[PDB]
Amino acid sequence: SHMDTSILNLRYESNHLIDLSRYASKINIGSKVNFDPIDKNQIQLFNLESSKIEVILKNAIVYNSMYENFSTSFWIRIPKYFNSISLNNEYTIINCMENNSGWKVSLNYGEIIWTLQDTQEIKQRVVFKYSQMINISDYINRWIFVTITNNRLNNSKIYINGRLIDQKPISNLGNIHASNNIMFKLDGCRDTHRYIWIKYFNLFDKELNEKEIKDLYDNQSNSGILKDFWGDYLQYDKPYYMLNLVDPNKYVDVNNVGIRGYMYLKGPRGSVMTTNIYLNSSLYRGTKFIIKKYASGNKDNIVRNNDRVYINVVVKNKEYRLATNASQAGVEKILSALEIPDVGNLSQVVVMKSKNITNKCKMNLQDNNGNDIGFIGFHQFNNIAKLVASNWYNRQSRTLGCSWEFIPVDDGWGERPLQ
Repeated sequence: SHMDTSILNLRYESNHLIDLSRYASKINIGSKVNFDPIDKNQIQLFNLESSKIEVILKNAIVYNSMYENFSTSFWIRIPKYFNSISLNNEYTIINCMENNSGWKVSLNYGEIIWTLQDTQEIKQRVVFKYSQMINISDYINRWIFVTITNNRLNNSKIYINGRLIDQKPISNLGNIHASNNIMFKLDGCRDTHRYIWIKYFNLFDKELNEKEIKDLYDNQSNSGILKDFWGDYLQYDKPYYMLNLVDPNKYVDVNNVGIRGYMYLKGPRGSVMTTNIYLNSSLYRGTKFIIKKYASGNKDNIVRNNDRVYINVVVKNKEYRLATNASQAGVEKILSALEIPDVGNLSQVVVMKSKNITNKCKMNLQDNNGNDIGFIGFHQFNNIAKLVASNWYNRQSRTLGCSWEFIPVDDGWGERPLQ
């Protein structure tokens, strides 16, 4: 059983951002809106008057009620707040308020906020708060799924990545008369360099339930394409820093290249900070990995689930090949960084797998017959957490050391590489 209650379903199709709902509400795109070159559903809004999108709702669907239930969902990527200018500065990003009644999404330092206000200025807020004083954040500068539901008899709820975060009572609000238009735009933000990314805005004419929200979250994640740490499509030929999810305070290094050497995790990462604003683990540490095309016949640059690839490791501005001799005794096969011309018959083919919580990747090493050597993780040998391929992993959650994320340099993180 399924029920459609769509009032606005904003999507890039053909060659245009349009409303796919039967209403086909009219859209105006300002001249300073950016779109991602590969996924044109990703919309970037700057702190500029012309970086905006306005939706004019059909009259039959404007919200003007005491009892009508409604929900919204959208994905958002919010760059790290860098300066004290952001500290006590709530700014609207999605506005459907007219004359101090309606609804809006706003942001503040470490916050996503939903506000409802009735025509007698009775107001309620539901708030998601996330810290910037944290080693590794699930939320800072990463694609987040937002869902907000409204039941006029009881509660408004905000969900993040399909999980309930905050619920507050709204049964005391009366007539909420929202705007005829929805304005996507940074409104009242003092940080001149602030922006957001947004995608897949929806409005629904019901209170969505927990199952509907989960299904919506799973579907829109696009599990067929692997993601980087930030939640963008993972790509071939792109240098990435590595994060192991069970040892997040460690980074990948190599001692020596060639079959006598090995790679290993070491830490701590050390810190990036601006006093009273953020304090996080440094992300741009260790040897970079580059994903290389092997078996995929697709001619775009995206790494798909189950793609069979090679992995290059960058040491001193030179590319080596991640590889192992699977014959070595023990289920754990230690990985080395080989000269590319000299890899010979060593195992190097990696099956890339997306795992669906944040943006998880697995890497299943295979020999040249296509037989499994195993998922790449790590193993303690003496004092040293060496990288290995091990079928022990394949034969077993966030317990295991075989989950990884790939971190490219991104403007919304602000860290400067050490070199």
